[PDB]
Amino acid sequence: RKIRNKQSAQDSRRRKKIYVDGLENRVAACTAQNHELQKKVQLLQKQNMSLLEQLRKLQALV
Amino acid sequence: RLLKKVRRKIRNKQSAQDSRRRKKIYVDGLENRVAACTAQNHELQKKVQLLQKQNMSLLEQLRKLQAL
Repeated sequence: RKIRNKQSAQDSRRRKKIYVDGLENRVAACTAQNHELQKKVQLLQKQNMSLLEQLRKLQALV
Repeated sequence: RLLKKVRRKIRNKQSAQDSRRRKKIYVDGLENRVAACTAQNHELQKKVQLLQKQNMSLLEQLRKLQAL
């Protein structure tokens, strides 16, 4: 019936809003996380440089 | 106002059609960020992974030269 679909259409829309808000929030944090994940590679690249320096400093040092 | 209402009500309808035709793009937009940001995030994690054991093998090389 034409009423049956109206309240079925209301839900679809009420529910889309949730889904969009869902992507908004994944996009949100997966991004903010991706970022701090990169800061972790950074601080790790900088640790590897100061570590190998400390090493070879006593390493090839005779 | 005779046709004010017959225009001001049509003008609104296909302004509403665009809004919806345009959200479809935006959603598809998030779908694609969520897509790659995710696939990227992990490859990013694999880089921290290989980097963490680089640091494990060198710090052991170092602290290996102690009483030595």
